[PDB]
Formats: sequence, C-alpha cells, structure tokens
Amino acid sequence: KTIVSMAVIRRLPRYHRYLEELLKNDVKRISSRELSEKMGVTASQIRQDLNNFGGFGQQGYGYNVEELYNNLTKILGLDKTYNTIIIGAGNLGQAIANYTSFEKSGFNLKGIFDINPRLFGLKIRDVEVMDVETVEDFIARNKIDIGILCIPKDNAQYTADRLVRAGIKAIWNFLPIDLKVPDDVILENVHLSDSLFTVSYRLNEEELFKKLK
Amino acid sequence: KTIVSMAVIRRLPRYHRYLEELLKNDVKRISSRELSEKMGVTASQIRQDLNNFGGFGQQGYGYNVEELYNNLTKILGLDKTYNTIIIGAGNLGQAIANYTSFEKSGFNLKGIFDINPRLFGLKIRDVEVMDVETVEDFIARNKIDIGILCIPKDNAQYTADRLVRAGIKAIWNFLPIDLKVPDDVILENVHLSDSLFTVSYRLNEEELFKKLK
Ligand SMILES: NC(=O)c1ccc[n+]([C@H]2O[C@H](COP(=O)([O-])OP(=O)(O)OC[C@H]3O[C@@H](n4cnc5c(N)ncnc54)[C@H](O)[C@@H]3O)[C@@H](O)[C@H]2O)c1
Ligand SMILES: NC(=O)c1ccc[n+]([C@H]2O[C@H](COP(=O)([O-])OP(=O)(O)OC[C@H]3O[C@@H](n4cnc5c(N)ncnc54)[C@H](O)[C@@H]3O)[C@@H](O)[C@H]2O)c1
Repeated sequence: KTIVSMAVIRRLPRYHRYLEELLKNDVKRISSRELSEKMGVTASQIRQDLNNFGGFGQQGYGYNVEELYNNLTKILGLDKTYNTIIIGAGNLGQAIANYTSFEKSGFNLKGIFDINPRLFGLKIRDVEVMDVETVEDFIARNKIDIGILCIPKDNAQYTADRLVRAGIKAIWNFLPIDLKVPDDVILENVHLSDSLFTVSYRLNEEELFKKLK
Repeated sequence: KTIVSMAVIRRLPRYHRYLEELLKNDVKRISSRELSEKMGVTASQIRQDLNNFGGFGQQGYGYNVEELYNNLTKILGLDKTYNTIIIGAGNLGQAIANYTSFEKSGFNLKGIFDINPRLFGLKIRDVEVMDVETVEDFIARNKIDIGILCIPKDNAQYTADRLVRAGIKAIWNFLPIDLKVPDDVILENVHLSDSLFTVSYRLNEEELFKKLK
C-alpha cells in the first residue's frame, strides 16, 4: 500500500519524462493545459496530482519547467541510491543490464545471477555473473534493495521467495505471472504486452467503430 | 488521434490480462466491485471505460468473464493477425523475439534484421537474422504490419524512415528518442523507466512524506 494512489504514482514518471525534454529544448515555462494536451490527462487532474507534494508555480503562470522537473526528480526518489541485482543472465537480463541510463537515476547494478555454470564469471559491463545459489548471502552482504527478475516463469516463485527471505525490499518483475510477495515488499510487474496491444488496438480502431458505435 | 482517449485505451490490456487469469481459473462472473478490488482501480472507472464499447455485465451479477474477455480481445484487435519484424538482433531484439506469447495473441514474427555480419544467418525460433539492407524489400514482399526497433539510438530515425517508406503501419519503439513518423503511422514508445521509477517512488515515499508533513 501507498500514501498516494497508484494511479497518480504512475503518471509521475510520465510528467518527469516530458519535463526533462522540455528542459532539453530550453522551454522555460509550462502550463497544466500544455501538459494536459501532451499527456492525455485533464489539466485539473494534473494540478491535483502535483498538489499532493506542494506548490510549484502559481496563479495563472504554469510551472517553472526546471523547478518542476527537479521537484519530480526528488518526488520519484531519484536523488537516492538503490542497489540492484538481476536474476537471469540470458538475452533479457543482459539487455536490462544494458539500460545504463538507470545508473544516473541512482540504480546501481551490483551483480547478475544465473543457474547455468557455463555463464559463471561472464562479465557484463561492470559486474560478474555469479551462481544464483549465492544470491541470498549476496543480498545481505551488499545491502541489495531491488531484485530484477529476467528468468523463465517456471521457477520464478521460488526465486522471489529466496529474494524475499534474504531481505529484498522490491522486485522488478518481467514475467507473465502474478508472483506472491508479502505486503511490505514492493512488487512491480512489467507487462510489455500492455504496450504492444495498444498498437493492435489502434490499427483496428477505425474498423472497430464501424462495427460497434 | 484516436476515437477513444489514450488513457482508456491503455487500461484495456490490463483488463484483458486479469479477465484472462479469471478465465483460466474458471471463474464465471465477477462484479465491478470484486474486479476493482482485484486490480486496485475504481469500480466506476472500469464501467466508464467499458461503456466506451458497450453494455457488458449487468445489475446484480456483474460481468460474465468469458464474454468480457472475448469482447476485450476483439476490442484490442487481437482477433486478427499482424506480421512483425524486429530490427536489432542484439540482446534486446533477441529477448523480444523470445516473447512467444505474442504469437498466440496473433503477432507473427517474420524476420529479424541487423547490420552485424557476424549475426547474419543466426536462427532465432523459426526465423533467420538478415542484413537490414534488405529490409525495405522484405517489408513489401511480406506485408509487414509492425516494425519493432531494438537498435541503438543514434540511427533509429534513419531506420524508422526506411520502415515508413516501405509501407510499415506501426513502429513499436524501444529507444528513448522521440521518433518522427507521419501522422498516419502508429508509434508506440516503450519506457521501462516509467515502471522502474514507481519502485524508487514507493521505496522512498515514507521519507518523502516525513520531509513534507
Ligand atoms: N509474453 C512472453 O512471452 C514473455 C513475458 C515475459 C518474459 N518472457 C521471456 O523473458 C524471460 C527470459 O528470457 P530470455 O530471452 O532472457 O531467455 P534466455 O536468453 O534463455 O535467458 C534465460 C536465462 O535464465 C537463466 N535461468 C533459467 N532459470 C533460472 C533460475 N531459476 N534462476 C536463475 N537463472 C535462471 C538461464 O540459465 C538463461 O541464462 C522468460 O520469461 C521468457 O519467456 C516472455
Ligand atoms: N534507459 C536506457 O538506458 C535504455 C532505453 C532503451 C534502450 N536501451 C538499450 O536498448 C537498445 C538495444 O540494446 P541491446 O542490449 O540489444 O544492445 P546490443 O546488444 O548492442 O544490440 C544492438 C544491435 O543492433 C544492431 N544495430 C545497430 N544499428 C543497427 C541498424 N541500423 N539496423 C539494424 N541493426 C542495428 C547492432 O549490430 C547490435 O546487434 C539500445 O538503445 C540500448 O541503449 C537503453
């Protein structure tokens, strides 16, 4: 559970993303209305989302872009440091280990784990592939906060259970399975199909709307 | 644009997933309330969303699970077949080639393309990695609907332009660039940081609110 609702929380990185860019194109000032146009969120809902955390900008003036960007940076906790690990050193785990932008936002990859002894010692950027049998000692020893799961679904639950009982604080999960974790552990499920299926929806919408409406 | 708003569109695959799980568990009916409890969305948004597409469920019994699942499938265009290709056969493009559930949802991978000659001829499932030099030709012969971009940023735009010239209808883009496409081409940008940053948000929330309250 959360102080702010998950619906709000999920818009926040989107605001952050859009502001960053505005910042990159030296746009200085943004209105809720401008944000609303781009974001597909009502201007009143944007004010409401932001009002949870305070009063950047004011009275008919929009927001200072740099200030709102930076406040969002703090609100998302990106001024902190998170020790991460990846489980699964196959294509997906290596692809994720290669999301190097995350290091700048405070996610420090500490280790990658696999079951395949052929992969032990493999160096992926800065880190070694180690035997997942050591992962629980490793978690406690390196104060790991987030376990990223990039393995086949088959034994994912037992893997989540080991990360949990070793003190993991959160699991970033790529698998198509709803894992059970205790209520105090953050579990975030990536479902890429939720993005792809909007592509099929859109390719089809004109045609659907002969049929339906 | 889109007839329905994108905020509704993007909730639809999530409904589809949960109904799917219900359906495999042989749960026959589910009320808006039991459904929202399960998903942590409002029971009234659920109804508002579906209302864009018709009178499902009713007064006192909730939604029939198969019926709603089936309607969501057809709404998201998943009663049809889409021919895809992937550009980039490095770790990311090969991970996405191994998202094999998409095939059952109707996305048929026809080809994978790269610039690296050391990869030409590699077999991934039933397809071969080909020189992306041939991609424009391949797209016309094979009626490709969707291009999936899994290449480095620096020359995404050039590559996107090629897929657009060859008649591609939609690009599912994994790069954090904002690609320019014509207005009739579906562009969908995956941003994994939009998910990861909700993890740092939730980990840091308690401290965030101490500093604020
Ligand atoms: N919709 C979908 O089809 C969908 C959804 C999510 C993920 N995926 C895919 O993404 C995941 C990984 O794919 P990939 O391409 O990287 O596969 P890959 O390239 O075969 O890598 C899998 C790796 O995981 C290692 N491994 C297997 N079991 C364990 C374990 N119990 N503990 C630690 N390591 C293990 C294995 O040694 C191999 O290195 C799988 O879930 C796969 O199905 C697909
Ligand atoms: N936040 C982030 O850090 C972030 C966001 C998105 C993607 N990514 C990462 O994901 C993308 C791909 O990752 P990866 O692990 O697969 O890298 P990789 O394993 O080096 O694979 C990239 C592949 O693309 C091939 N390639 C390069 N240019 C072309 C081209 N024009 N056409 C066809 N093939 C080409 C290249 O030969 C290589 O096989 C990159 O954008 C990388 O930056 C990171």
